[PDB]
Amino acid sequence: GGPSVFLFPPKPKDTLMISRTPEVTCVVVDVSHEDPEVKFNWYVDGVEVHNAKTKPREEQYNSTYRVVSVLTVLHQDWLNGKEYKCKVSNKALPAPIEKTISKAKGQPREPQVYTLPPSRDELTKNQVSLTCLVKGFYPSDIAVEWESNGQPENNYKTTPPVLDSDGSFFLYSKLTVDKSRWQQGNVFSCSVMHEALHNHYTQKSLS
Amino acid sequence: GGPSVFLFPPKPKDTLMISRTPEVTCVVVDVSHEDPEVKFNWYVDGVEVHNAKTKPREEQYNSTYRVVSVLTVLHQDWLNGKEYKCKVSNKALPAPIEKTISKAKGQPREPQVYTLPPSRDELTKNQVSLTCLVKGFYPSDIAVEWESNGQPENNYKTTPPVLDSDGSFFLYSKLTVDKSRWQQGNVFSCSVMHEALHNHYTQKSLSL
Repeated sequence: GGPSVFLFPPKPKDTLMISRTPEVTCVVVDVSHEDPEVKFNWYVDGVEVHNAKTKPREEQYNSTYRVVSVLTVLHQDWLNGKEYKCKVSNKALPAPIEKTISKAKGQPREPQVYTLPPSRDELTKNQVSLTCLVKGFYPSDIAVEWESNGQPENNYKTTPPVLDSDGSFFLYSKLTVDKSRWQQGNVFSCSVMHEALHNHYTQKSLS
Repeated sequence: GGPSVFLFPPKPKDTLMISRTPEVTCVVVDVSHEDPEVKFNWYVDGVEVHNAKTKPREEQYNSTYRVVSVLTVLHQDWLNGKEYKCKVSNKALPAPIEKTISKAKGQPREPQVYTLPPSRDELTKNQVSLTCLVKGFYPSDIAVEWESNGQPENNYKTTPPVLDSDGSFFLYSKLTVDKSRWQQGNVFSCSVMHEALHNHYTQKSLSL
């Protein structure tokens, strides 16, 4: 039994902001302590490229090693659905393992965002749930946050995007807060970054 | 050179329904075309057992073989945290590879269920979204459905369960329907099956 390879798309946030640096990540696990050297090759649309950085192998913690390589990407390339391929070679393995990823091809569809106040029954408990629904969007690259009066709240969790039946995606973000904060009528807002949005941004306020 | 072994827990839906057949699945990858024969042993709490079925080895794109073995389980056994152990033997490996799994243990915590009507803005569109939130539950095995006046609606989708920050889980289910249906005040209901619930069931109704 050999090693394994994962390939992570850039952070959705990073591709949508000029100032961020969108990167693709080749990740390699189960690396022979005996043979801990690893060859990374990178292909952007079949053409090989050489600007990838390689990260200090951290012990994967049971004689095995975790080896990560990072390629920066061009925003527009990734947006254009450029196909990114990482190839891993090692002494402890038959043919080098190859994985490709890409911004999934198809119709960009702007998401619609809806905010949902707590159930009448949550009012019982000292902490309540404010729900943000985001739906009808394609492709699934996306980023949701929460803030109130300019400031981020971060006691929120957001679900992974989901294939709806009309071929588009949706997900929800839930933000948990003290009953009080809401009873006041503080105004919270759900904010969404996605390509098919104008300026890649929208935000929707709450109650 | 080598093969590998994965062990998958039954489908959450299967354990919670009497009529379904909850199974555990030993999966074996990277199998020598030269030596493609594989011995499966099964242990439910140290005691070996013999009712497992074995699935036609399907080839793989890279020529290698994928071999799967399936054990049915007893709902109550799985619920009680019975430890299930698969042992795989093959010529192409020294000591047989062994994996154990078991229903994740921790405080079973009963879920609370909250239903949420569409946003005032959905009322624009001809179809609207009725949201069922289900949270604070552990373990994550769970099943959510929708029905109205006795009958299932199935134009719904449910999100995968999610680690909340208090170490418990939650998810949401979204049911999509024609504005009208809702404007009438048809009563819809979200129903949830989960162990930590009394009779493993609860349902919560929806709106004016």
